Amino acid sequence: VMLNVGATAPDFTLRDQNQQLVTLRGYRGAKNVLLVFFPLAFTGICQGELDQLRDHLPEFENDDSAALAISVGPPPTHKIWATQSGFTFPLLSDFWPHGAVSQAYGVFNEQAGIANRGTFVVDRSGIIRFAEMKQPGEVRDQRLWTDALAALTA
Amino acid sequence: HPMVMLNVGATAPDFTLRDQNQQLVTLRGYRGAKNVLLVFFPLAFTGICQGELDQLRDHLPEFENDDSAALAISVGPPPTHKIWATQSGFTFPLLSDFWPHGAVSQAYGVFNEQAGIANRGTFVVDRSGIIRFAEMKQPGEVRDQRLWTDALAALTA
Repeated sequence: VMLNVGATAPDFTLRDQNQQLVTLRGYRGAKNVLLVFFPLAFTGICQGELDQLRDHLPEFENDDSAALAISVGPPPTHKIWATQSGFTFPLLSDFWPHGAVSQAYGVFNEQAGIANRGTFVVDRSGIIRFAEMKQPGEVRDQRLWTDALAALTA
Repeated sequence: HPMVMLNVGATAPDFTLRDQNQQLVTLRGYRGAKNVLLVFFPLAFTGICQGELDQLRDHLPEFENDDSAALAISVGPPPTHKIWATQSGFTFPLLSDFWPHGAVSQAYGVFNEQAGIANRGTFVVDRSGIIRFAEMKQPGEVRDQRLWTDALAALTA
């Protein structure tokens, strides 16, 4: 069961693609955080979604906002994918324990062992203000993400 | 799961895993036909693993022939192994010990519980399914492939 708007966003500490520790708590009081769970690196739909994030990165990484992509892949997988795709935003590894953060947000697929396509906006207080989960074959709409982020500044 | 690395004399645990093209590969399928080299590696796209599998690729005829087969195994899913294999020119099977995470690695006693990856374990399984060679190096150490071909050569015919 996916966490809803109004819930406290579970805290986490995860390695990014360069093996550096990134914590959700660190953004508190400073930026609104977009969390983009994705199932697997090197797949077509995931490529398309993170490409859109890359293409509009200034709307997601700025003085008001940050964006974190999260999947069960380990850092080396995310590093190569990021380098080859030109992703400069953090890709975080929910790798070991496998899918623990995804489970805490209620967006883990127990059967396949991957995160579903869940998206959250966490405000400066650590409260979830936006929550979506998409069905297969559909691509998430990035205009919703920027709109939700814009609504939490002005 | 065993508490230590499986050693020579043990039955090699059977497994069925997806290779980089999502095809099922089973250890049992080689029984009575070929000696099987099992190369556990921690992570795709890392320098040491690149070097080790490059060396395997460069000497592939000594590992894939009438007497021998070689399988590389790691916790990565097939799409990860597919891209790595295509870009590295690996034509041998890379198998996904992905979900359940590290289950086969644990059955061989070569799983690193702390990091959640396979250690650099290597086995030779003979035509009867018995382990005849067993080593375990840590993710920061490099293995000697001369030992692999030596062990395979000793089991021919």
